[PDB]
Amino acid sequence: WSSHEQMLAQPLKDSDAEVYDIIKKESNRQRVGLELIASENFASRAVLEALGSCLNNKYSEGYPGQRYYGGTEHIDELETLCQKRALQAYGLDPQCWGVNVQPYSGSPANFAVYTALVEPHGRIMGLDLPDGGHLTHGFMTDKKKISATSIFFESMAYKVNPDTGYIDYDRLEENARLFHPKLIIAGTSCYSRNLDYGRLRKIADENGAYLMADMAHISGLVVAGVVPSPFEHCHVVTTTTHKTLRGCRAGMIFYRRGVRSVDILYNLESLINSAVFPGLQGGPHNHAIAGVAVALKQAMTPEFKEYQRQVVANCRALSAALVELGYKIVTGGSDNHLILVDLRSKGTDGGRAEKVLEACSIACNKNTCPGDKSALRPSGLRLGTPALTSRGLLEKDFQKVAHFIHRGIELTVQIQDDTGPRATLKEFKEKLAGDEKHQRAVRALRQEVESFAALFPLPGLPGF
Amino acid sequence: WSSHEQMLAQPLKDSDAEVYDIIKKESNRQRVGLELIASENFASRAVLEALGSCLNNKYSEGYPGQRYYGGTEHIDELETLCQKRALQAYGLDPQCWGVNVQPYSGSPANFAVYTALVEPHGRIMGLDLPDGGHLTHGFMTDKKKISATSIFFESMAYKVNPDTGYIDYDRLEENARLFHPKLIIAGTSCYSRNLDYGRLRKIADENGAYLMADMAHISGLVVAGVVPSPFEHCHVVTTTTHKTLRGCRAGMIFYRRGVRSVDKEILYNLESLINSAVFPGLQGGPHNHAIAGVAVALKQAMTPEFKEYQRQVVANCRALSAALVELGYKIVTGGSDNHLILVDLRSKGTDGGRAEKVLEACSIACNKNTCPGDKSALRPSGLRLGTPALTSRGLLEKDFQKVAHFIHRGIELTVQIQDDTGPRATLKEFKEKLAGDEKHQRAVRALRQEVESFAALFPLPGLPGF
Ligand SMILES: *Cc1c(COP(=O)(O)O)cnc(C)c1O
Ligand SMILES: *Cc1c(COP(=O)(O)O)cnc(C)c1O
Repeated sequence: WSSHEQMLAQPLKDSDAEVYDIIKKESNRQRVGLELIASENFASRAVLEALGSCLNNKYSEGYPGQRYYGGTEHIDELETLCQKRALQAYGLDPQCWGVNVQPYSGSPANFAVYTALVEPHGRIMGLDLPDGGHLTHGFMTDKKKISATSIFFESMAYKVNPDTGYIDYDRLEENARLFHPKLIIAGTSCYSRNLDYGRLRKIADENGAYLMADMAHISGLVVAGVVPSPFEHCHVVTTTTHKTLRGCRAGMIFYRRGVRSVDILYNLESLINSAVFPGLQGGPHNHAIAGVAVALKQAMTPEFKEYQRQVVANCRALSAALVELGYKIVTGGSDNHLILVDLRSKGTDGGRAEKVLEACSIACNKNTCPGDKSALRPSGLRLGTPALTSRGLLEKDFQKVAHFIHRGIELTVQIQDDTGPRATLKEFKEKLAGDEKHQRAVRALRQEVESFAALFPLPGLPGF
Repeated sequence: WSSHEQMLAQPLKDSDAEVYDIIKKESNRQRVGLELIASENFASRAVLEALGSCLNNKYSEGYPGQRYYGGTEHIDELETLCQKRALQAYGLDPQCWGVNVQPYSGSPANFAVYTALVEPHGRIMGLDLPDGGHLTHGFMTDKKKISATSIFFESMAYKVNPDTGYIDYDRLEENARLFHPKLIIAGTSCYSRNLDYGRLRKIADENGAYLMADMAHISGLVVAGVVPSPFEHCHVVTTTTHKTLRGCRAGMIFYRRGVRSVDKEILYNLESLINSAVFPGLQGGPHNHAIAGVAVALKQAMTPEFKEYQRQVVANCRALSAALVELGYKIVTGGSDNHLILVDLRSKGTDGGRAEKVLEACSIACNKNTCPGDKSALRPSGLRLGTPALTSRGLLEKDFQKVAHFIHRGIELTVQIQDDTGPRATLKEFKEKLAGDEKHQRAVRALRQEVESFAALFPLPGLPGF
């Protein structure tokens, strides 16, 4: 009749032309650019197929033991499988650790941990945004509470030294005695080094606070064994299932379960599960949990372990190649997948550079460097190797890359001379758009990057 | 070269055999059962293909105007398209309404509004859980603050008349005068009737509170024009993009923008507060594939085919009501203005607890709910039945008459085990007797073998074999 209603069978490319091209376009913008954004990566066809399944269609509100609905014989099979793969892939005795796989992304998971362990107005210490922390580790101004984490809990930042780039731990341990936090966060969004979880545990225990690691950026490296495991000192560990773990967007919270002390058990499990549900979320996204389960399988495999070993080495290559060209790397080096490039040695800033490199189809982002005084004119560049390593690039290809980046910095500087010394940014950006002189080089530099990029592959479903 | 590690091109059926079967099993459990859970539905292949795309791979932190990263020409094209489809599908002048499209789901969308407009410890009022409200509308008891809504904010509930099953608006107006809510919630999870948004606006205004509608359950019906629009009285309206809108799991927040009232003249400020609460306040990077699906689902929602499916959904409900009323069941408000009904199983001598399980075992899905009059949330007397999911598989009035009949058989059966169980018997007992007795297991198998035969006669929306 009008029961043409089986438009439900109709495929996207025919149902929504507008959305189809957008996908076809983006997936192409990916194939030709160089992704150096540390938090980016490319999920496998496998993980990606799970997201489109009919598991979207099931409401499984509660947990595998206790659910609020019924046709859940399979969603329980699934969620359990995922919890088991998670604890396995990080090699955790389930008689010591548990895992919640329901958080929707990194952020919710973090939050849910605060709700659970810290309470409304309890204190949190996180590394400052400019010194390398995340928005969810608290973030204020003398005027406003930006991040929900500073709106509902009382937060305080601990900073890195402004000459080493290193977290000043003697400071943290001194202020924590004065601030009295209920939880210390150990995790970063832009830090080249391994965190001393051992010392942090000391500081936490001396205050009767929980040590929480947010290993979102290094989760992949930790599965492989490349960087040291946080699990040895922390009571809780949250993580995205997608930055270097290379899954789809989701989050997990790992918590300790078992014994704790003199003459007493952990209670972490029930508090954290409750906070995620019914505390904060609604029905779990089962297709998401599927992809996470898939990605955890692939992560245990030795092919992942090699990709993760490649990732770090690709970073040492890129560092050296740039060091050799006169660039300063912030802590002098890196223990993992990223580097903080200080562009003050080349006479420019990360604000300007970021834009010129962007126009050349090279992606990265600006970041403040330890010493900076003005988050308005940031001096750094955050470069990471995960996404490009997933497309195959081995060291020699990254030397190729270091060179393109260099050209781009040279380019940004030409525009910084030809712009004037008291030049606003709206200007610099204007001149990069209108001046034909410049457009020529930019266009040339780009035509050169995309072709280099098209050589390696782009993971994903049929073409996209 | 271990660099043959391109296990990244390798398909699921080959890469994860364990998860493949789990998907193949569930998608099958779906084809043979009768889904009567009101919040469930089946998304189209179209909406479902968008979820698997490369859009997953992009980080687009900020908003279309100001993002924090760069390769976003397309994500902006997309997010805008979605915002436009949304305002369009509900027929809203974009000079009067804006839409945030990044909530990861209904729950977080509500939380963001409360975070933006009510602030920490600000007062909120919503319908009580057992009276048909939703968890996120606040939920607390004598000992614990259970929902996060009632942890960070201070909530107090309003209830339905227990002799009528209708919201008692008189009490809500009285109580609001003493409680001073900063925001009143107008939305339900299990309510057969239209909410008088008009009167709720008059109570909100009298108190200088915001009227927020959470139309999650009825969003589909509202796009078709079946039930009346909340948009005519509320300052903000949140909704899932998946209950009766039939999309993927995500959420949206609609807010007023323009001039709110004059002395000069003061504008709404709703937009910037809301947007900021969503980001960078609460969430991280948007899920672009999810947004793609929502955009797809909204285009399908404007089409007259959706409008006909939505008109069918309501009628299928009237069919299911009557068929059941005719068998002696008491429908809670006596009827329904939408997609669901709250069945009172006290007239058949049993409860929602036991029934739910028997019907479950017979491949018939629904869930228990307290009825207005109930005193014991462990002994709920009701059944929430909804028509959306089965209407998406084609069932018409007449098919629902046979459904009504299967449900009936199942209640008769639950009663057989309740009698053959003893009166002072426990749910652990009832559930175990339903499992060990072959006497019972026979009927159950027979009734099940019969439901599946019936369900298989209908299509099941979804992408290929998965
Ligand atoms: C289900 C529902 C929600 C919550 O959505 P989730 O996607 O489960 O987080 C919010 N409001 C109402 C009215 C609902 O029925
Ligand atoms: C990116 C990131 C997150 C947040 O993940 P979203 O999905 O973007 O919410 C959390 N923690 C750290 C340390 C991160 O880098």
